[PDB]
Amino acid sequence: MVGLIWAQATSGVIGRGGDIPWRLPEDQAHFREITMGHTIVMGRRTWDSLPAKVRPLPGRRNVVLSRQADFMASGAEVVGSLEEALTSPETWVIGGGQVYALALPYATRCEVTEVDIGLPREAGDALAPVLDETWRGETGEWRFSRSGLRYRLYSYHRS
Ligand SMILES: NC(=O)C1=CN([C@@H]2O[C@H](COP(=O)(O)OP(=O)(O)OC[C@H]3O[C@@H](n4cnc5c(N)ncnc54)[C@H](OP(=O)(O)O)[C@@H]3O)[C@@H](O)[C@H]2O)C=CC1
Ligand SMILES: Nc1nc(=O)c2c(CCc3ccc(C(=O)N[C@@H](CCC(=O)O)C(=O)O)cc3)c[nH]c2[nH]1
Ligand SMILES: [Co+2]
Repeated sequence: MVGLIWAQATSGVIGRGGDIPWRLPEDQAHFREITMGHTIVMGRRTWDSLPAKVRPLPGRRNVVLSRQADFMASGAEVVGSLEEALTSPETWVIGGGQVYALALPYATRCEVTEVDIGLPREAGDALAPVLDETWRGETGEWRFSRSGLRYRLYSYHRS
C-alpha cells in the first residue's frame, strides 16, 4: 500500500519558499495519526523543512529521496530511487511536489486536507498532484481549525 498525504490551499499550492504558508494543528495531528508506525518517504527539500527536533519524525521509518549519493539525513535512510523505499506493508509519501508526482503511479490512497485559504499560484510554488478519473474521492464536512482557517478532509481511493 502506497498512500500520499498532503495539505493544500484551494488553488493547489502545497509549499512556498521552502515551507508552508499556514499551520493547522488539527491537520498535523491527522498527519501524525495516519503515518504513525509506517514508512514515510519524502523529498530532500521536505526533509530540509523539518525542524531539528522532529527530525526524524518519531515512530516512523523516515526515508529521504535524493540524487546526492553522499547526502546525510541523521535518523533517516537516504535512497536514490523511490522503488527502494517501498518495502513495508504501508508506505506514506509525504511530499513534496516533485515526489508526489513521482509516486502517484504507485499510489492507491490520497489523504488530502483542503485548507480554505485563497492563495494564488506563484512561480516556484510546490503544487499538489492532479488526480485523474481513476480516483474515487469521498469528502468530509468543513471544519474550523483553531488557527482560524476552515479545512476539510478528502479520502481518495483507487484499485
Ligand atoms: N503542504 C504539504 O502537504 C506539503 C508541503 N511541502 C512543501 O513542499 C516544498 C518541497 O516540495 P518540492 O520543492 O517539490 O521538493 P521535494 O520535497 O519534492 O524534494 C525535491 C528533491 O527530492 C529529490 N528528488 C526528486 N526527484 C527524484 C528522483 N527521481 N530520484 C531521486 N531524488 C529525487 C531531489 O533531491 P536532491 O536535490 O537532494 O537530489 C530533489 O531536489 C516545501 O515548501 C515543503 O514545505 C512538502 C511536503 C508536503
Ligand atoms: N495533511 C498533511 N499536512 C502536512 O503538513 C504535511 C506535510 C509537511 C511535512 C510535515 C508534516 C508533519 C510535521 C509534524 O510536525 N508532525 C508531527 C505532529 C506534531 C503535532 O501534532 O504538532 C508528527 O509527529 O507527525 C512536520 C512536517 C507532508 N505531508 C503532509 N500532509
Ligand atoms: Co496506520
